[PDB]
Amino acid sequence: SHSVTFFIGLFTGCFVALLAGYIIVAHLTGMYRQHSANTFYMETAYPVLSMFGLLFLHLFLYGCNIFMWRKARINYSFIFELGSKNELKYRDVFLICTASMSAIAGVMFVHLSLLEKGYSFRQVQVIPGLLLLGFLLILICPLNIFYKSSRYRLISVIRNIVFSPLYKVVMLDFFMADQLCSQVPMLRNLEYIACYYITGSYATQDYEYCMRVKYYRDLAYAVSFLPYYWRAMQCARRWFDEGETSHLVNLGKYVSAMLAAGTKVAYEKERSLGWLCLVVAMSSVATIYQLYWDFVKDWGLLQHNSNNPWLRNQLMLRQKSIYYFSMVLNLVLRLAWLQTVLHSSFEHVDYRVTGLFLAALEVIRRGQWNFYRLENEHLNNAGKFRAVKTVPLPF
Repeated sequence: SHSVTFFIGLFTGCFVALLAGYIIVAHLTGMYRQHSANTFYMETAYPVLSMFGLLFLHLFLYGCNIFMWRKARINYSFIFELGSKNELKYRDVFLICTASMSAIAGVMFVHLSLLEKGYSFRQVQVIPGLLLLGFLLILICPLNIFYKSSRYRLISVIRNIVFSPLYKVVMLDFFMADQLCSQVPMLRNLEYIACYYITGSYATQDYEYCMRVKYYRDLAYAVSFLPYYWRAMQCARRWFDEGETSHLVNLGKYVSAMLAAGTKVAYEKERSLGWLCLVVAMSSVATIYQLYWDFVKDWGLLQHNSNNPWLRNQLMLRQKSIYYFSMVLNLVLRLAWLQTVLHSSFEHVDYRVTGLFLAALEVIRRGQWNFYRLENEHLNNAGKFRAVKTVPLPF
């Protein structure tokens, strides 16, 4: 109502002022760009702010999509089979992303402040891991507190995602399985906060315990490409349930961007020109094989014989130049995707503040992908996830 607009802007300005306070106190206290002797800043506290700054950028873009789907008269509640009974509105989503990230920036500004003065060096290196465990417990908080039946709708989907070929596929565990494919640099910022606090690297402050042995270096990379494995096994399930041959062509899309990741690991052990050809060809095969599926099969555009040139026959936006801007913005932004599915940020140094800017551009590319995907479920039925083409009017 009238008070929700206040608290959205209250936690927005609290988030921004806490970051400008955090950046300035980082700029002048040695820990700006690894100037100080305490080198643990850009490896033990920076993955905690990189994992939460990409998880609440994706949740913010889902709140922007609800605003877009309701103005363009997309019946996204009927398409997602959400129905009724306290719909998550876009003002409710913006309230989550700003109140949570102000709490993360509050504790992370405490942590950057409360170590120069001293204060229990063995115990203060638990407050980054305490912030992640606090939000892990909030997501499984069962009472009635933080949007019950919307947090347990989420874990009911991720249960169907991780156990991928065991469960049937609908358009909610297909939709959320593609949101995980843009969070591949985020899941590498979670296999270090599951190795610094479970293997005793925070007791004597052992710094490079995980990256020193290379049995946790390719295993931090082969387990990084799990969302491309979970989504490829879902296409292997719709080919079992249904009998369309397009699911096998869809299956090859996610395996093509696993072979491109696989050739580079073979290139990093036999560095020469012979593996340099296969790392620029398989990474260019996989790029054109996902740009083909985004424009033709997902968005439903590039129809050869149509009234609108290079688009489909029936359009939903009246300004028909937004489609041409989105077909070029998605083409450019599938190049920051090839620098997250190939090279991580923990293997080479000094490309860490630009390795998060390329990681935050694949989250925005899944922001404009959600709008034209459901638009191709209303003016078409592309996924045949529901069999009647007629969609009723939204409430």
